[PDB]
Amino acid sequence: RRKWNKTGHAVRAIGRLSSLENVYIKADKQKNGIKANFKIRHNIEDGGVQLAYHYQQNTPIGDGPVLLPDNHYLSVQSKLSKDPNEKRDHMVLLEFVTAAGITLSKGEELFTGVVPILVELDGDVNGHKFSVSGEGEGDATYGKLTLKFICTTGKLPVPWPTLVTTLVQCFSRYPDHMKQHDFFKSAMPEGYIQERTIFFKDDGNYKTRAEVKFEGDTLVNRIELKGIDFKEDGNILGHKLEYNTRDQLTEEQIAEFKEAFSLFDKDGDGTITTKELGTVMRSLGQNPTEAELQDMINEVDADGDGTIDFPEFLTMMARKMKDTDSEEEIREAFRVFDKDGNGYISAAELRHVMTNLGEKLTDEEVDEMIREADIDGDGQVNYEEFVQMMT
Ligand SMILES: [Ca+2]
Ligand SMILES: [Ca+2]
Ligand SMILES: [Ca+2]
Ligand SMILES: [Ca+2]
Repeated sequence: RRKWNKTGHAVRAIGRLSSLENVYIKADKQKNGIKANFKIRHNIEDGGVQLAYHYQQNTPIGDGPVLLPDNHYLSVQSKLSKDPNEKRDHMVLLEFVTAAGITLSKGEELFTGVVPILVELDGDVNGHKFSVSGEGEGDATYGKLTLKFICTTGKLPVPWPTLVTTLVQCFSRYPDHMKQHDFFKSAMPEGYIQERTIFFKDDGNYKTRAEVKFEGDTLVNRIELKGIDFKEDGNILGHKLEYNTRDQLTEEQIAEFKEAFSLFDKDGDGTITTKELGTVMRSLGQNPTEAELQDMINEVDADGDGTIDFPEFLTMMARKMKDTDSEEEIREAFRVFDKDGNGYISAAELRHVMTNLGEKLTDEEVDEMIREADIDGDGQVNYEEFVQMMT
């Protein structure tokens, strides 16, 4: 009955494969560097997302030859926590970062063991000034960082999660077949300039400039930050963003993802191919190209084999649940059922979905599905009811 989940999760899975959530890197030959772009989703404490669109560029500080990558991405897992004995405004951060996106150097040497890190930031957002110091270490063998940041000026005037991207991609793990694409370590020890502009949707933007390089045996990130046009009661200056990661692999949740996974893996081999992804998408009335199938897959394909295997699927859904979708995204999902776009999923509409999905349900079982979802009782599922169902 609560079999909204399987179908909900499959639609949600296609949504993930359809989005662009990683950190995309491209060569910037004119600068002998790289450029990057990506999106960050910040949960709003009471529901919703604050999106932050990043544009990035990096040039080497030295003249030594450096590595210019083919296009690829980094994939980041962050967990933010608090130190229970710390009385200052602070953030504990634990991060894992792995390169992927390409299918199957001398500075790299400096990163084979544990390397100490110092971070220093001065900022100014809407005239509100502040500093942050951070210290910890980096273990590139595993793409790992552990760091503790302190707001050295008192209360931080923006939420800590908005600073995470600004506060050392040289610590990411490149897999063996991609080592030639690691611009970040190749620029070391003398390092690189990293610049960004970061747009918070419906709000202000940050401009950052940082110098990242070895000082002694320590990897140091020194940063200036300027934010303008922030709304005094927006999510940023109003402090309306969640701090807590919310990282809850709830095991009955894993079992829910397995169920969705099986809708796609119809031969039961524990991997999803383009054939299989295509089949599910046509059933739902899309018509992706062979190339789009390869790109969708490549977006979550950690090993580069061209397929989404089961662990890669759990990792992707994990992230899809930790982050909040935008209205546009929840609407697009809704439309997968709302075939005529009137605002209402009718009994007939849900039938057409479930039937085309190969799901063997009766006009009686379909009726039960509506009832489970139909709060207001009109015999249909409207937008809000859909949202409640999907939570
Ligand atoms: Ca399969
Ligand atoms: Ca794979
Ligand atoms: Ca409809
Ligand atoms: Ca209703």
